[PDB]
Formats: sequence, C-alpha cells, structure tokens
Amino acid sequence: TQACLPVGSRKNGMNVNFYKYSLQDSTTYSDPQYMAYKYSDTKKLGSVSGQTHLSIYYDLNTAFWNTASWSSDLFGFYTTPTNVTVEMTGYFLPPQTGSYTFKFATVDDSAILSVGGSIAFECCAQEQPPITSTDFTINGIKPWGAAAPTDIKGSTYMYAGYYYPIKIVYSNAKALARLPVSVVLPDGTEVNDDFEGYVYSFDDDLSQSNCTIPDPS
Ligand SMILES: OC[C@H]1O[C@H](O[C@H]2[C@@H](O)[C@H](O)[C@@H](CO)O[C@@H]2O)[C@@H](O)[C@@H](O)[C@@H]1O
Ligand SMILES: [Ca+2]
Repeated sequence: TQACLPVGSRKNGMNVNFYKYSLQDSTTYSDPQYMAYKYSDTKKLGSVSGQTHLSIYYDLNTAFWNTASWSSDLFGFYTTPTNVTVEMTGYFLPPQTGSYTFKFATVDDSAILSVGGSIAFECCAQEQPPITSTDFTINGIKPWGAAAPTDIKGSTYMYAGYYYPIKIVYSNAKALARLPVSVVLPDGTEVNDDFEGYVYSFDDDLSQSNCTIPDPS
C-alpha cells in the first residue's frame, strides 16, 4: 500500500465535506461510482475540520422518517442529515508495523473506506476532488428496507511512521444514519469511534517533491 510523508504543519483529525443526497433515492447510494467519486458532482454544502470522533449516528421520530429534517447532529454541521453524503478524509498514522483491521459495525445507508495513496486520494492532495478508484477496503451497503450487514471488516498492511491516506464516504438516503467506525491494531488494541492520535490532516501542497512512498517496506 502506498503511503505519504507530508512535511507541512500537521493538523489534528479529519476533514469532513457534506454533499446533497436526494431524499428517498433508493438507487444512487448503492452505485459504486457514486460512493467513490460522483458524490462530488454537486456543489459542496459545506465542511468541518478537525474531527476525531468518526462514528455517525442521527435519529429522529418514526413519524418523520419519510421526510427531510434540519439538524446539526452530524459533526456539528447544520444540514439535513436525513439525506446527505459525507466525505471524511485524512491520513492514518500507524503506531506499529502490521495488519490493521478496519470495521463498520453496521451501516445505514451506505459507506466505503478506501486506504492508500492513489486509492483514497493522492499524497499531499487531501483537499482535491475525489479520484476514481473503487478499490475499497470496506464496502457496506444496507439493502433498501431490510437489515444491513454487520461487522463489515477490511484489512490493510501498514508500516509504522508513514501516513496512509484514508477516505470514508457515507450516505444517508432517509431517516436514521448509522456508521460505527473502529480499527483493530496489530497488537489487538481496538480503537472505537475516537481516532485522536491516529488520524491527521495536512493542507494541500502539490509542489512537494518527495511526498509519495510507493513502497514503504
Ligand atoms: O424497516 C426498514 C428499516 O427501517 C430503518 O431504516 C430506515 C432508514 O434509515 C433506511 O435508510 C431505509 C432504507 O433501507 O429504511 C428505513 O426507512 C431501520 O429500522 C432499519 O434497520 C430497517 O431496515
Ligand atoms: Ca437511513
């Protein structure tokens, strides 16, 4: 897996961008091209930065489930979380060399995790429009109106001390939003929801020369 060594000032946590998703659209959220990149074909609704608590939960009254609703429940950002796509980007800093098992405990309605330079995004280009890779580490999809898969896991081998691009794209098509995010470290340590000290951001520096490490090994 391709990693990076950005030399700018490090920022804490991951950037989160918000994009429109059509209420009750039961097709788009499950299109692989949409989850990978097409979500950015609309104007960004806005963004927040510095996020370390990655897990998503929005709920509302069952009497309202066929309807849009304004709330700040997603990352403090005022939107309609009943119907929205979220892109989280940053860099993962492995404390140790080994296999890392990322997990989505379940999902509602869809989410992907991509890991690696030229997979999640290009090294030193975190803030750019999305690249087109559908080589997902995790691809979770809730069937329309039925139970979502659980313990949806994916492994990446990482070398200590390099920064690995990560991208989570998440969509809610209606009603409840759910995405519990965790990772199991090579020592068996579980990191649940709060990724402080494991995820960082760097401002784009497309001039930096030695940013990409094709083979960290
Ligand atoms: O019983 C259907 C469904 O209800 C709830 O999920 C809702 C919503 O969040 C989903 O996006 C859509 C489409 O799958 O279904 C519901 O409106 C949850 O109770 C869920 O567990 C369940 O399958
Ligand atoms: Ca939903």
